[PDB]
Amino acid sequence: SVTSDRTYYGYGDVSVKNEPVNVVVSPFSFPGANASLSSGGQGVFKKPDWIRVVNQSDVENVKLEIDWVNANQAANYFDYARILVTGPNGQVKGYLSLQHGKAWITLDAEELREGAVLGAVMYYEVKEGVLASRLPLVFKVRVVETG
Amino acid sequence: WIRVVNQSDVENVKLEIDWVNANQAANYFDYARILVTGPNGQVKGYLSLQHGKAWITLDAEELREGAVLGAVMYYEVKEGVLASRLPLVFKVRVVETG
Amino acid sequence: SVTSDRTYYGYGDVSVKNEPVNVVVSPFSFPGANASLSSGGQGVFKKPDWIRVVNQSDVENVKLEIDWVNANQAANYFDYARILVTGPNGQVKGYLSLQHGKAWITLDAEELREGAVLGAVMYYEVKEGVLASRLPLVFKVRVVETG
Amino acid sequence: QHGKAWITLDAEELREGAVLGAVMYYEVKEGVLASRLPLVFKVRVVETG
Ligand SMILES: [Ca+2]
Ligand SMILES: [Ca+2]
Ligand SMILES: [Ca+2]
Ligand SMILES: [Ca+2]
Ligand SMILES: [Ca+2]
Ligand SMILES: [Ca+2]
Ligand SMILES: [Ca+2]
Ligand SMILES: [Ca+2]
Ligand SMILES: [Ca+2]
Repeated sequence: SVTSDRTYYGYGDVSVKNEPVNVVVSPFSFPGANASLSSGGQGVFKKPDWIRVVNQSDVENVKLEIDWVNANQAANYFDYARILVTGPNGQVKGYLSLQHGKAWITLDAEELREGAVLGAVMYYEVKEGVLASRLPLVFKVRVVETG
Repeated sequence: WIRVVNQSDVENVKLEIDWVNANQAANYFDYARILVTGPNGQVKGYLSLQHGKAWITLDAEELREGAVLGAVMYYEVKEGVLASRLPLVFKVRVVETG
Repeated sequence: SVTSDRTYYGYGDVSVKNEPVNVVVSPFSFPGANASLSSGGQGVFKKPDWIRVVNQSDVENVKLEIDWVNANQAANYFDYARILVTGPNGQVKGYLSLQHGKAWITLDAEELREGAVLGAVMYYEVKEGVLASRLPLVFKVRVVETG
Repeated sequence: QHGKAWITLDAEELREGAVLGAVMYYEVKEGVLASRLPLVFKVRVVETG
């Protein structure tokens, strides 16, 4: 007697909670301790553990764009400064300077699955006679493409 | 995921599976491909954000063993989107039975 | 009674996880230890194990483009500097200098399948009277074509 | 580019159990890194007898 409207349903939900990556920063105070940086000096500064990239259990491929924003200010203080981002396990995937300001370090399934540390190695020459204190160095980490 | 239980007489079933909120999930996903893992290994249905209709049909051998329809979903989340408990709703129409 | 829509399906997935190559760097500190580099001096410096190229189990053909970016800076310090990339197993596939800046070292199925080490041999003459410390030397490794 | 196949089986090939394997020749575009990419092929039975 009834003419059934023949429609039954099924459903499900998808939970996207976190962002793919956590860029834990441990900043560097490069004149260091028990050391000394003088005006006009030239040298190298090394920090083994600077940016730790922590991924979630699914993320396997990450493309990071590292960018130096205040480089035009440090141009008035340094004469050459070369930052090498000591990548995952000995590889060096990034190089920033006062002129070439963008890096594109990319990590894949082997480098993430062991804990990705990005140290810094800085080659510096202080412009002649410049005396400063607690100069800032700020790098923008953009996650451009993850998978 | 979808268990189709028939009565003792029904032998031929034509189901129209339809994804209604796909135009909403288009704002969240970049590609999403649902494969309706059919009765006993066959895959009779494929839905995506563009092609929205499936026509999975079961016959006398597949019903007489208990028809399970699993789902296999291939997904890529749009860049940077963070959500919680998003709904996915599929309309099951029985178009023709025999 | 039913008019079957005659379409069945088959499927599969392809997993591209890693990048073809890992350029493990072990940098060189060429004045070395128990040695000495003087101003105006002339000589040779050798490092047997400098860039180790580690491939995955499938990659067999690799074309690397080695490029010296800060050569125009070292031109103000050196008068001639010639880097020979001591290739896989005695072959020397690369030669960089202050003028000719690009190398195209390419490894094939025999050289990869034994562990590809790329040492450096540097022939140098320091410009007259120049005194420096911890000068940087940075080479860009581009993987142009793998197979 | 050429996306359609028309494989047809006759009385000898069916009567022994028809398996259809796949052999794939591939070159991955330069630098692309993916995971669990889908490959979906539509099987239409156009004419049976
Ligand atoms: Ca977070
Ligand atoms: Ca993505
Ligand atoms: Ca009946
Ligand atoms: Ca009917
Ligand atoms: Ca890698
Ligand atoms: Ca060879
Ligand atoms: Ca290739
Ligand atoms: Ca027929
Ligand atoms: Ca017949």
